[PDB]
Amino acid sequence: LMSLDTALNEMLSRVTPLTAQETLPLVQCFGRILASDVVSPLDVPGFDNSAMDGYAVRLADIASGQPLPVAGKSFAGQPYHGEWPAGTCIRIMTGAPVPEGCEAVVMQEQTEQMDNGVRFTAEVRSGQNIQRRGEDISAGAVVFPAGTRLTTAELPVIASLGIAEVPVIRKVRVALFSTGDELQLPGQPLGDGQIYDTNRLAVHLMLEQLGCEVINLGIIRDDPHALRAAFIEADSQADVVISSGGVSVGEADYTKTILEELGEIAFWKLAIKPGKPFAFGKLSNSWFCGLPGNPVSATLTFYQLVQPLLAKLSGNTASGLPARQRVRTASRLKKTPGRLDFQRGVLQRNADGELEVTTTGHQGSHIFSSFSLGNCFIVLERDRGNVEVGEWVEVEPFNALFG
Amino acid sequence: LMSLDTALNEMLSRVTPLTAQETLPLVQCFGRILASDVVSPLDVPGFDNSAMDGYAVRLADIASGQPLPVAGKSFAGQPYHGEWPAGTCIRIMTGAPVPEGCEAVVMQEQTEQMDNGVRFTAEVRSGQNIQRRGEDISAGAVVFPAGTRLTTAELPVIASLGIAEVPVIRKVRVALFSTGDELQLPGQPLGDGQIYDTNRLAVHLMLEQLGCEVINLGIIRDDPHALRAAFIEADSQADVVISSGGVSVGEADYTKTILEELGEIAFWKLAIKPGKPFAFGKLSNSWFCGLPGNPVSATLTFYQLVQPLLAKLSGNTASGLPARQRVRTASRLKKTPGRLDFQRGVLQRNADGELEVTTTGHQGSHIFSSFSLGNCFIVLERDRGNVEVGEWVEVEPFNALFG
Repeated sequence: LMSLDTALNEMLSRVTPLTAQETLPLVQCFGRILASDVVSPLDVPGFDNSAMDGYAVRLADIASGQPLPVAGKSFAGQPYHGEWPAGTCIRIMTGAPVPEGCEAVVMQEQTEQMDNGVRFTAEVRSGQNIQRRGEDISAGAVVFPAGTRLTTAELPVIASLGIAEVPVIRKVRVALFSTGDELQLPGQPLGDGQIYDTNRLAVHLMLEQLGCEVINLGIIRDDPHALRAAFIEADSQADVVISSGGVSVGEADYTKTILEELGEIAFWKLAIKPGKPFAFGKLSNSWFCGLPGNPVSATLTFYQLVQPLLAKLSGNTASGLPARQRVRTASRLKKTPGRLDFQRGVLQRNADGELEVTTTGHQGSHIFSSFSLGNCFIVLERDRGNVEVGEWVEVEPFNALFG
Repeated sequence: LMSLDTALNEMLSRVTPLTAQETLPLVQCFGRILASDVVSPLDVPGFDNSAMDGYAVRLADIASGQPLPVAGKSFAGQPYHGEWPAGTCIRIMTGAPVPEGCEAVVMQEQTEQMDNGVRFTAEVRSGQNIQRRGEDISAGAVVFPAGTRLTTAELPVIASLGIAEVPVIRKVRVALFSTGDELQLPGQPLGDGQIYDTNRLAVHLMLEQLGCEVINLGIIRDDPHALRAAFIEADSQADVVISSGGVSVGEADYTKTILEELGEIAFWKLAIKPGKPFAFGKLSNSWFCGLPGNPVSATLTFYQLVQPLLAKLSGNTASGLPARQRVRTASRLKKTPGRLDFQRGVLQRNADGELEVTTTGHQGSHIFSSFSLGNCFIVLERDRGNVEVGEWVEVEPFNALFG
C-alpha cells in the first residue's frame, strides 16, 4: 500500500544531521564523518618535485648534443644540495625535490647510461615530469569537505598535511530492545512456547558495523511499566530507538498505547516483499523505528529503511546502500504484481565472461539461509510479474553487513 | 620480471593457517573466523510450521466448498492449542507451528472472505506451504563449516539454534614499523628534506579494518642496533612483521644486512604497476613483508599481496579480494606492455543502464588522490598496450578499505 520511496522520503525529510563533534587522532578515524572542512596548511608537494624517476636536467646541456654524467642524486628524504656542475644531470626518484636550476625531468624512456654520461633522445623547452610546489594540494585549499566519510583513501592525505587529528561528528547513539514473554536469550533453555530472540542480535551487529554506538537494553518483560521505562530511558540517552520485535507495528495492545503517549508514531504498510509493517515517528528527543517480528522482514526493513536513516543522521553527505546494476537472470523468478520485491540472488560471472544472477532458492521468509547463500538483492519492480530466463533485472550487491 | 601470480602463489604456499581459538559471545563475532563446524543441536523447525501468512485447513473442509469460519490463530510464539472443529480454519503466520491435523496452508492471496467464513478460491493441494520438522536444518547437520567468516547472514542463524557462543580463530597479530631520519610525526615541524610518515598510518588503518591485532612500533631509530631490537620485539609478538617504509627492498645497506641476518628474505621485482619491489620471507616466528616507500606503491602492494596473505593466515576459507567483472571503458587508457597495471577508475552507470569505467585521471604514483576519486581498479593485462574507448577491460571494485 505505501510505496518504499515515499516512506523513505517521508523519513529523511524530517531528519536533521548531527553536528556535535569531537577531535580524534587520525588512527581512530576509520569510517568517521568529517565535522569541518580540512583546509591544507601547506603546499603539497612542499617544493618543486619529480613525478617520475630518471634524471633532472637543464636547458642548454641538452641543446649541446652530448652525454651528461651523474653528479649526484635526490631521493626526497635526501635531496641534492651539492655544487651542481655545468653539463651533468642528477639522478632522481619519484617525489624527490628537483635540484635548484632544474628545468626538466627525463623518465626511463630516453636514457641510455654510458661511461661518459647519460644520453637523451628528444629535447624539451618546459617542465616535463615536474610537480610544482602545490600542484597536488595548495595551502588554504579545501582538501576534504565536511560530510566526507574517512577511509584509507583520505586519512593518509590528511597525514601528509601534518595534521595529527581532525574533528568528526559524534557517533549516532542507538538504543535497541525486544519485548515479549515468548522470547528467550540464546544459551538459556527454552520455556514451553518460547523462541530464541534473533532479531535483536542481527540489529546489534548491523549497528556496530555501521559505526553506531549501541545501547542494548535486552528483552523487556511483558509489563506496561517496564516497557514504558525502557522507552523513557532509551529516548533520554539515544538519538534513535529501535524495537527489533514485540512493539506494535499497528495492532492494538498496551505497547501501541505506550507509543501514543511517548511519541507521535505512524504505522505504515509498505509495498515491499518481504515485509510490510513498519513503525516510525518522533519521541521527545529521539527517532523511533519499530520492526516486525519476522527475521527476514526485520532484516530487510532495517537494511532498506533504517540504514539510510542512520547514514543521514551521522552527517555523511555521500549516501548509504550500494548502487544497483542491470544484469540478466539465469533463473526464472516468481514475482507477483503489487509489491517491490527484494529477492536474494547469487551474482556470478558466466563463461561468456558476463555477470548474471541466479536465485538462491525459495524466497519465503520462513527461512534465513538466503542471506548467506546470496550476494545480492534482485530488486524487482512493484508492477512487474514473473521473470523469465534472459530478462534484464536490477541487482543490488550486499554490502559488508552480509559478507 | 616475476609475475604477481607466481609471487602470490609462493607466499600462500608457505603459509600455515592459524588454529588456536577462543570462545566468544555471538555479538562479538562479526568478521571472526569459525574455528570448528557449527553442528545443529536441533531440528529446524522443531515442528511442522507454515511457510506463508494465511490459513491452515484440512482437505475435507475445502472439499465442502463452503466458506470456513476462523476458529483460532497460530502465530509463532503463540501456537494454537484449542479445539479445531469441522468446517473451520485457523489463521496462521509465517514460522508458526501448524495445528494438529492441518493438511495445508492457503496463502491469504487465494482466499477472499465472506460474512459467514473464509472462501478458498483456488485449488488446495496436500502439504502445500507447510515446512515439516527438520526441513530447514537437521539435527546433527553442519550448519556452518570451520573457516567461515561470520557476519549478519550467519550469526542470527546460530542464535536461532540456542547457541550463545562459538569458537573462533584467534586474531592475526601484525607488527608494524618504518625507519628514516627523513620521517616526521604530525604537529612536528618539517626540517630540510623531511616528510610526514603516511604509509605507516595507511597500513595501520587497513590492518585494523581487516580485523588484525596491530602492534605499531613507530619510527625506528636510523641505526642497526635499534633496527635489530625492533625485529626481535616484532617477531616475538607477531605472526606478520611489516615495514611500511625504510627497510630495504633490495638496495644494499645496513637494513638489508639485518634482514639477511634475522631471516630468509627474498627481494622480488614484480611485474606490476604501480610498484615493483617487495620483500618477503621468514623470520624466526613470523612472516616479513617489506613494502616500498612510495605511498601509491606501498598501498597497492599491501592490497594485492599482503591482504591475501593475512586472509589465509586468518583461517578464512574464502578470498578477501573482490571478484573482477568485464566492462567497457568510456576512456582511453595509457598502458605500456610488460607490467600488469592496476589503474584506478570510476565504475558507473551510464544513461542506458550500462556499467562502464572511466579513468580517475592521471595514474602516476606522485599523488595519492586516485584512491579517493576512484571506486575500482582497472586491471590491465601484462602484455596489453594502450586501450581505446569502447574496449573491454577487467575491473575490480575497491573493498571497504577505500569505501
